Amino acid sequence: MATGQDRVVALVDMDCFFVQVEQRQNPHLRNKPCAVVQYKSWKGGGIIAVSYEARAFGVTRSMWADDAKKLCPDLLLAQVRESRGKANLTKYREASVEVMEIMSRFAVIERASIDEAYVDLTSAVQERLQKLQGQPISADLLPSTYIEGLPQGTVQKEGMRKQGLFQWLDSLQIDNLTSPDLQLTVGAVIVEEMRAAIERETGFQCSAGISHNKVLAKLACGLNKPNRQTLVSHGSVPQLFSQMPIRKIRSLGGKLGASVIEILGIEYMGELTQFTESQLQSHFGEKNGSWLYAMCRGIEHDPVKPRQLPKTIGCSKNFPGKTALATREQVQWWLLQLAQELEERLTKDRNDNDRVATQLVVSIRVQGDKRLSSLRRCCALTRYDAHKMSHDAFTVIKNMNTSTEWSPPLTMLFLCATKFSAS
DNA sequence: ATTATGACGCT
DNA sequence: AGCGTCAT
Repeated sequence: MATGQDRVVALVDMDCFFVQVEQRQNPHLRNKPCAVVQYKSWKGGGIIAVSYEARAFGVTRSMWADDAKKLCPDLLLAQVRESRGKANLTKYREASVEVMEIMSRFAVIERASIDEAYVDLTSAVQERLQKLQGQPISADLLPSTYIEGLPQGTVQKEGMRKQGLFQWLDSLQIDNLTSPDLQLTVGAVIVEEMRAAIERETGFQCSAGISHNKVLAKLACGLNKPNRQTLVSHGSVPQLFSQMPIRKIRSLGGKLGASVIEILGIEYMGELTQFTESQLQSHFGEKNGSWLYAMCRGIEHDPVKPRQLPKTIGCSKNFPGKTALATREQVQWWLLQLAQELEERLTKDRNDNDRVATQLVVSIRVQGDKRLSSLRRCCALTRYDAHKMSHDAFTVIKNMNTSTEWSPPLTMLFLCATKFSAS
């Protein structure tokens, strides 16, 4: 008939990663309300990462620092580095590389963002099942693992975890669960080990979710934070989904999700099972329809792509609102600034990863535009030279000036190296 | 004036 | 190729 349980996939998330990096570096920041901020003068600078001690007070991403101090007077703040008049994330990219390299020892890794990796454990699980000469799995192996939906049928939370885990293993040991449930379990054992190795070797804690696909792994990861992991089995999906808002599933958090809500007249992920594949296809098109039909039953095929390195390297800076760029000499200077950071990062890349970028994408925004990008233009990237690239980015945007004066002003500059080639 | 990134889809 | 959506 059908089955969507052949893979074991994990999604790991470095808990408030930027804060961890700063906290490792500055011991005084550890186990305290803490946040990372970039810039300082306009309203204290924007928060981009928040510790759980801080979140408890209601501090969030995309909050001005001055407002964050109101919610949390004892909030400690670390400031992102500033080179060539802009924020620079090199410390965090390098800290991110430390982690990915440890992760690749265990399994195939897909870098999803600077703080998230997807992990395909299917092969590692099979091997591990030989290594265990029929040996049964004890709770001692899963010391930070939650089993979603369990226990079924004590006050402290660790108390609840224990009970859920014991119920699951007792059922596993007596052949009441399924083969895929065994595979997920073994998968979770490997993730504990992977998570223990990350912490020993970097000092960074993190959360993780384990299921049969990427969407479920990412959802599972969020169920129990910080520094805990959660196992979502195929059998838990109907209950989990029955009360799970559509927007919390990955890729339904925007307009597609909003239109699924208002067109079909539903709220929760489970409610999609009522509809036929063709029906969903008729509202949202062929690709989305098919994907929704299977996803709401806990089935997804999107593979874990083997890719530790990013496939584009870019520099970006916004210039709002009166800060907008208005002269030619000024536009050249920021282009030069962005280019110089881009050069340094490209060289480090070539030495590290045996590859060369070949294309330069230049993107722009003008004041009072309906869209986060106004124009996007390409040119050839032949040599790692800031002046060349800056001069060229100027060449492909020169025509957008309507008026030594630049009108209308530029609210955004962006330079991205792409189309990488080995050697 | 919710940054500075980064992935992938549609046409 | 250029633009849009979706993430942190």
